[PDB]
Amino acid sequence: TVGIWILGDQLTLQHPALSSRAVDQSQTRILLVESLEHAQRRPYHRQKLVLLWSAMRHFADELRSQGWTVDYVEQADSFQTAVSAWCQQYQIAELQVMEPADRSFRAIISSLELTSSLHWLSNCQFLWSTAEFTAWAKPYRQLRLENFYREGRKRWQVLLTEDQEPIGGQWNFDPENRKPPKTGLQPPPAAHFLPDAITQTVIETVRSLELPLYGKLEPFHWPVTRSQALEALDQFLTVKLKTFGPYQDAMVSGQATMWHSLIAPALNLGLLHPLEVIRQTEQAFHNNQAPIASVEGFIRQILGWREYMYGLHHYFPDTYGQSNWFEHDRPLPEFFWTGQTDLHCLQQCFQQIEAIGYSHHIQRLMILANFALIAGLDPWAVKEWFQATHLDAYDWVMETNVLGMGLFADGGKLASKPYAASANYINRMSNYCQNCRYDPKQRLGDRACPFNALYWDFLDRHEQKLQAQGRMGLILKQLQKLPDSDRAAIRDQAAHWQASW
Ligand SMILES: *N1=C2C(=O)[N]C(=O)N=C2N([C][C]([O])[C]([O])[C]([O])[C]OP([O])(=O)OP([O])(=O)O[C][C]2O[C](N3[C]=NC4=C3N=[C]N=C4[N])[C]([O])[C]2[O])C2=[C]C([C])=C([C])[C]=C21
Ligand SMILES: O=c1nc2n(C[C@@H](O)[C@H](O)[C@@H](O)CO)c3cc(O)ccc3cc-2c(=O)[nH]1
Ligand code: SF4
Repeated sequence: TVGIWILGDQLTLQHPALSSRAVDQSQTRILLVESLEHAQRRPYHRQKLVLLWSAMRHFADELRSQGWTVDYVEQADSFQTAVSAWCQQYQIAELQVMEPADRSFRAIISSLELTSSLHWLSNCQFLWSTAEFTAWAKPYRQLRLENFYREGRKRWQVLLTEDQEPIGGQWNFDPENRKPPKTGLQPPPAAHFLPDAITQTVIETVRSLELPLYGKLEPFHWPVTRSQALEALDQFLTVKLKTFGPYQDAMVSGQATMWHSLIAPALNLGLLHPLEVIRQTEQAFHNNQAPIASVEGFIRQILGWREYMYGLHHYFPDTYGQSNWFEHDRPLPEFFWTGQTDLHCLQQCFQQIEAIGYSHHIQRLMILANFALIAGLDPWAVKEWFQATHLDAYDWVMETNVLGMGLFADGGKLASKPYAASANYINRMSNYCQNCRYDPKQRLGDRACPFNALYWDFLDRHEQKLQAQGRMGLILKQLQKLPDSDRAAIRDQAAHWQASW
């Protein structure tokens, strides 16, 4: 008998084993396993475990409804235990497994001691294959997102005219997609879904776990099935896509979701495929649902950024997780876990992450990662915290986004420059500072925004290495205007916030 073991982020009906064994349906058995040892590796958001395990159970029933014999092992101790016993029990001869998106997971699988032999199949959940990405990247020492993205537009024939020119007269509309927030404008609402019976049962199961976990269990409103995921997507496309562009980087107090799609957790489980998402987004444009700038804007986040991160996770060395270019080693402040800070920008983020396991991109980069970079925090710790707390989190996307984009911990392999910034950025692109007890225009004293002393001490401390990269000339000239007495005072100020967190 052939076995297929399907993993919790591979919930796709186009799993390759399901396409090849489709003639051999009566001689195949499908396994899915929930592993408590796996969940114990991080203090996971309660909604992450709810989401993943409810999506798994729903997917298993979907597969049965199509004729497949599916054995589901609930709340197992270990993959070793569950998988070995199932293999033994059903005399499985060949265990087909799709290459995990998270490369560290491969070691787990291939270390299992099993009566079956292992037959690896290629991951075909993303647009670019690992081999294709590697071939594209190999010729260059320095990679660039923009070029990769254009190559994507061509290979998948995305938003092109009949003569192969980019629709709207240019490849990239991002310059237009950085307006600050407009006073009084109310975002449209997030898609919400009431848990069904399966989901409810998992909520109860998570509720009673003894593992240390994070954040609120309820209300859980996330899509857990393909059909809900498609609904979420369709609603984003018909309501929000029309203004995704303008306020892409905007942050507003009290507004957790804004004009974002919130499909990443569903995409990252396999319930949606990146191409389908892109094709629907184009169709939306050809149905007059949104301007091209927002249309292209959205697509670039999947065709570009998302593909890029998956590719780099497998292209980079497997030691990339230890990148620490700045030699930062400070522990996270407890406020990352409790949310108890009076830095309003941070508090707002932590509040929504606690409540729904989600912050939007510009929060992740310009509030959270930015803070972690200028505060000198251990990159591994930050990365782990993001991985525990966000419902779209996996190694492939979090190693790259945190260590590459947010923290420049790889020294600029992924990004052009550090995204570090003082309160000038946050006050301009948000309304958070208005409701804050700190002043974004002060640098010293008890009422100064701590971002200011930290950013300027950050520059001072790494002045030499930043100088040698040579993309921060203008910013470093600013540092260079500060006398040694002024930078001493900034350092004392930074030292004070660090001790007071
Ligand atoms: N950590 C994560 C993570 O765990 N999972 C994840 O999918 N993405 C992370 N990012 C990148 C983005 O911040 C994140 O995808 C968005 O916040 C997800 O929310 P939403 O509302 O689904 O996103 P959207 O509508 O604005 O965008 C549409 C889709 O585009 C993809 N996308 C966009 N930008 C991306 C990306 N995928 C990978 N990488 C990047 N940079 C999504 O699939 C989305 O559905 C992340 C970024 C940063 C800066 C940190 C520090 C940590 C994480
Ligand atoms: O097959 C499973 N996959 C689970 N996954 C996802 C797997 O696909 C695996 O973590 C990936 O590393 C493989 O790409 C989880 C991911 C999390 O972030 C948190 C908890 C889980 C739990 C499971 C699980 O119980 N079973
Ligand atoms: S003042 Fe500083 S801490 Fe307070 S909100 Fe603005 S940036 Fe965030």
